[PDB]
Amino acid sequence: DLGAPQNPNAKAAGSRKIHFNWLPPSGKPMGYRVKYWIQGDSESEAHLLDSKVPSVELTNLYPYCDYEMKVCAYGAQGEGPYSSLVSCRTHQEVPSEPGRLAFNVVSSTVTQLSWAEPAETNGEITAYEVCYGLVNDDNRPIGPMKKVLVDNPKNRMLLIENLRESQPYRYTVKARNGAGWGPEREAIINLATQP
Amino acid sequence: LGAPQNPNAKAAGSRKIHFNWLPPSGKPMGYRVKYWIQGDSESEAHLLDSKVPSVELTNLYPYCDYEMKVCAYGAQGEGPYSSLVSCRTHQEVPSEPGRLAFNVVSSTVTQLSWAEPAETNGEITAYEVCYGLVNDDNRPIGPMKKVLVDNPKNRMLLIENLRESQPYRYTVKARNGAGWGPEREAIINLATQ
Ligand SMILES: C[As](C)(=O)[O-]
Ligand SMILES: C[As](C)(=O)[O-]
Repeated sequence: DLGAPQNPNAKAAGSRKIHFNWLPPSGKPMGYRVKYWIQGDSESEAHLLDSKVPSVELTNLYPYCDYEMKVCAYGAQGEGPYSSLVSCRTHQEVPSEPGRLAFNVVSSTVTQLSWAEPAETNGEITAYEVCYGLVNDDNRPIGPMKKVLVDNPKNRMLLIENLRESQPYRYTVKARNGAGWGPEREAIINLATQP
Repeated sequence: LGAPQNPNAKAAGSRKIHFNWLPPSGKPMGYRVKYWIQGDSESEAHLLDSKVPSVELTNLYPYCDYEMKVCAYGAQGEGPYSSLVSCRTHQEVPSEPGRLAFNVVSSTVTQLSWAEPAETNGEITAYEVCYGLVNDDNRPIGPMKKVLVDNPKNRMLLIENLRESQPYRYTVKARNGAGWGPEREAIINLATQ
């Protein structure tokens, strides 16, 4: 009957998706059935898609994730054999917010700021940026921000000194990966009113 | 420092929104954008910083309404926020329907049902049921019968004239504005269900 689709080819295309194409098999295929799954998963966790043309876009995938996939053809007699297996990884996406900020009071003018890695890295985190400045009683910034680039992603703690005694400050931490910077995690803190 | 004016959002690509505005009056050093899923507390808002009067909101939910606003910050701190703008993300194909449920009626008849996809990712307008004979290896061995369901609310179908004691593969998939999603499958033989 129908032969196996030939030259299966895949490539990341856009956000959370993969363009998977192949060469129609000898004979008269009426369509194609694609099976794909996260690399490492049992085919029991595979997803099934149909297509009338020799290509298909796999969507709603996880970012920076490895996928495996194969395709077979079907016609009047039934389904033919599956093509060989191809693998492909999805593009990165900016990380989510870092974990909630934690503060240790070293003195009336110094604090240690720490944070957990974002719940969703969506890639490989290469840095963090800490920003902070004075805010009024309504928590509104009233002066320029101070920014510190953290080059070592494992160093999720920063000592901040020379802070104005008994004044509230707004602190934020944002993370970067291959796709760029993500949203910021925020906290309003006054070292004088901390436990 | 004034408030950025003429803010406007536009769905741009998958799970994304292009939000832009006009630089305010004064000397803005950058901008803070606040956005959240419409209907949720601003307490659930996400915060982005940008040096240019434009930003790409990503990792959003498909077919979801979002509200947003932006402010500029400078030597004296933050200026007031812009007016609020709303925008809805594009649709994505639905996930697969719920696991297929069969209630055998006769040796040649069965009722088939399924739940709505966990992730509709849009407004489902139809489902397609497909079924046919399979061999020992669960490989389709013949023609595939197809029933189009135009009313998304009718997620139950009565199937008749099935060959006695023969295994069949059943699949159901959903369609919304973005197209057809993946299919939910099941191989069943009424003689041994
Ligand atoms: C370092 As300062 C601008 O709080 O004097
Ligand atoms: C309705 As038949 C093709 O199983 O005889």
